[PDB]
Amino acid sequence: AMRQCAIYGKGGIGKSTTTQNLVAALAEMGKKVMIVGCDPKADSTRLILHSKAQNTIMEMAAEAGTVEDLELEDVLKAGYGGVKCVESGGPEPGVGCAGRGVITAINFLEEEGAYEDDLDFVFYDVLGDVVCGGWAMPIRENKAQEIYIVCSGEMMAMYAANNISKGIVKYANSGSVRLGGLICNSRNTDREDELIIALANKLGTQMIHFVPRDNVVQRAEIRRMTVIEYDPKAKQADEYRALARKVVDNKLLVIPNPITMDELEELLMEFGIMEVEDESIVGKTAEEV
Amino acid sequence: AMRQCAIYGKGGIGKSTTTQNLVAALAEMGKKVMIVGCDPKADSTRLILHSKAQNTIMEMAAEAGTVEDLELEDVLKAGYGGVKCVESGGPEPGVGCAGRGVITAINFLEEEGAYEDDLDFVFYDVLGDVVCGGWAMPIRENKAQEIYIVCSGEMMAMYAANNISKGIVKYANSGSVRLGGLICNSRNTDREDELIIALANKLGTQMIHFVPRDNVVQRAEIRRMTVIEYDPKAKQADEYRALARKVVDNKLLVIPNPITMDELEELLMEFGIMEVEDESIVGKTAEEV
Ligand SMILES: Nc1ncnc2c1ncn2[C@@H]1O[C@H](COP(=O)(O)OP(=O)(O)O)[C@@H](O)[C@H]1O
Ligand SMILES: Nc1ncnc2c1ncn2[C@@H]1O[C@H](COP(=O)(O)OP(=O)(O)O)[C@@H](O)[C@H]1O
Ligand code: SF4
Ligand SMILES: [Mg+2]
Ligand SMILES: [Mg+2]
Repeated sequence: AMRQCAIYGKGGIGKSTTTQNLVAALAEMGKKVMIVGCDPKADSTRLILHSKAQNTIMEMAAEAGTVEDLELEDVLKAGYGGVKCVESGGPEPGVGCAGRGVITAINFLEEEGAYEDDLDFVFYDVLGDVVCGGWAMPIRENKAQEIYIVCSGEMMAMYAANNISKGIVKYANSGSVRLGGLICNSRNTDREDELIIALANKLGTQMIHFVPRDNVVQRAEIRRMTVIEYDPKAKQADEYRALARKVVDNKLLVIPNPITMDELEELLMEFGIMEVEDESIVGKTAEEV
Repeated sequence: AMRQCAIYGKGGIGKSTTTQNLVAALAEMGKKVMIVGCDPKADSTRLILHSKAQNTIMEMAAEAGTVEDLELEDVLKAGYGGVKCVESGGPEPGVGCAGRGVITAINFLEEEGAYEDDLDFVFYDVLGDVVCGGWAMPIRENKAQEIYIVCSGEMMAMYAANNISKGIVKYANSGSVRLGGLICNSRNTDREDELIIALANKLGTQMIHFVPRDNVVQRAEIRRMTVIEYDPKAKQADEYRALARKVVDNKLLVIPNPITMDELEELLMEFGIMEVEDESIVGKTAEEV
C-alpha cells in the first residue's frame, strides 16, 4: 500500500499549498497519509495543523541537545483527517547542507514506528530550482519513489522541472526513483496547460493535472487550513480531489530524459513566452539599430 | 584599491542584470573590474561578452580531465570595457555542492594572476534564498568583503535578504565580511522603495539604491549587451551609473542584525503586502465564517 512520493519543484510555485490540499483530498477519500516538510520554514505542514509554525526537528535538535531524545509527539502531529505532519527545518542558516539535515531527519522516522504504520503515502515537500546533491538526497535514498513536479509555463519553473528530471537520470538505475507526472499550477498565461503538456511528453511523462489559480486558496489560508476542509463544496476543492484521484490511480511512472537548453528555449519560442531574437542586431548600439 | 564584493540575493530578482550593468557603468568611469559567475548557467557574465553561453569551469573540468590544465583565456574573457568575465557553473546537477564547486573555481584564480592585477573590484553574482553552507562559502573565505542584496518589496526577496544577513552574523568576527547596502529592484508595487528602506534601517544598513523597472533592459538584452553600451543616453543608464557612484563612494558597511519572522511579517502587515488575518476565523469552515 505504501508508496513514497516526493513533491519537487522550484521555490514559490505551489508545492506547499498543492501538496497539503492533495493530501487533504486523499484523506477525505479514506487514505492514511504522512506529510514531510523540508523547506527552511514550517509552512509546508501548516494548513493541516492550523498552527502558525510547526516545531521542526532541526529546531528541536539544539532544544534537546541530542536528536535522539525527541519523541513522535513533539516533532510530529496529526491535524485534520489524521494526516501526520512533520517538519525538518534544514539548515541552521549559513553552515551546512540543507538536504543532509533533511536526510538525518527522515532517519529519525526510519528508527521509530513512523513509516511502519497502516500508511498508504508519504509526501516530501521540497525545492529544486537548483538541484544540488544536498537538495537531491531523498533520491540518493529510496525515499523518492514517485516524483511529481509542480510548475508553470514560465522559464524557471520549467527550467527547474527539467533539472529535477536530470536528477532522476543519475539515480534511475540504482533504485526505483521515478517521475510520476507534472502538475501545472496556473499563472493564467493563455495556453499554459498546453505548454506544460508539450514539455510533459517532451520529457516522456504526462501532465497529470492542471490546477487553476482560484482565490478561494487565499480565503482558506487566512483560516490557516486547506480549501478541502474550508469549503468542500468549492469548485477548486473538486479540482484538488481530481488530482488525488489521478495520483492513486497513476500507473505511468517513467525514467525521464531531459532536453537541451536550446530545446527548452525553442519550446518557449514556439509558445510565444521567449523572444524572436534578431541575430543581426546582437552586439549593436541604438543609433544604428 | 581592490575590494572583493558579492552581489547576493534570491534567484530571479535582478542580480545578473544589475551587476553586469553596474560593472559596465563602473568601467565607463575608468574602473578595472572582474565579474565572477556562480549561477548554474552562464547568464551572469553574458551581457558583457555578447555570447549566448560563456564557457564555465565546471564544464571545462571534464573537458580537460584535470582542472589544472586550463588557462586564463578558455575560462575567462574580457568583453566590453575590458571587464573580465568568468563562470563557474556549479554543479553537475544532482551530486555535490554547488558552492563547493564555486570555491574550487576561485581557488584556480587564486593560483594564477587573475586577482593580482591592476583591479579595483571583483563581483560575485550568486543566489541566496536558502543560504546553506554551500551557498554561503565565499563568506567562509574572505571573498565576501562587501555584500549587497538585490531585493524587492515582496515576501521572499526580502525573506532571502534577511537570511543572507543571518549568514554575515556567523562569519562577522572571523574576517571582514560586511553588508554594504540593499538594492531594490522594482516590482512597481506602490511604496516599495519605502518598504526596502524600512527593512534597510531595521537591519542597520541603508537601501543604497532604487533601480526602476525599465523596459529598455529588454531592448538591450536581445542584443545580448548591457543598457550602458546599448544607449548610454538612456534614463535607466544614468540610474545604473548612479548606483556605481554610491558603490565606490560607499563608506557604510555594517555587520547586520536580523529580525524575527514576526518582525518581517508585521513589516509587511504595516506596508499592506501581508494580510490582516482574523484569529477568530482560524481553523473554521465557510458555513459558519
Ligand atoms: N492553485 C493555487 N491557486 C491560488 N493560489 C495558489 C495556488 N497554489 C498556490 N497558491 C499561492 O502560492 C502561495 C505559495 O505556495 P507554496 O505552495 O507555499 O509555495 P512553494 O512552492 O514554496 O511550496 C500560496 O500560499 C498561495 O498564495
Ligand atoms: N532593472 C531592471 N529593469 C527591468 N527588468 C529587469 C531589471 N533587472 C532585471 N530585470 C528582469 O529580471 C530578469 C532576470 O534578472 P537576473 O538578473 O538575470 O535575475 P537573477 O537575480 O536570477 O540573477 C531580467 O532578465 C529582466 O527580465
Ligand atoms: S549547495 Fe546543496 S550540497 Fe552544497 S551545502 Fe547547499 S544544500 Fe548542501
Ligand atoms: Mg514552501
Ligand atoms: Mg542569475
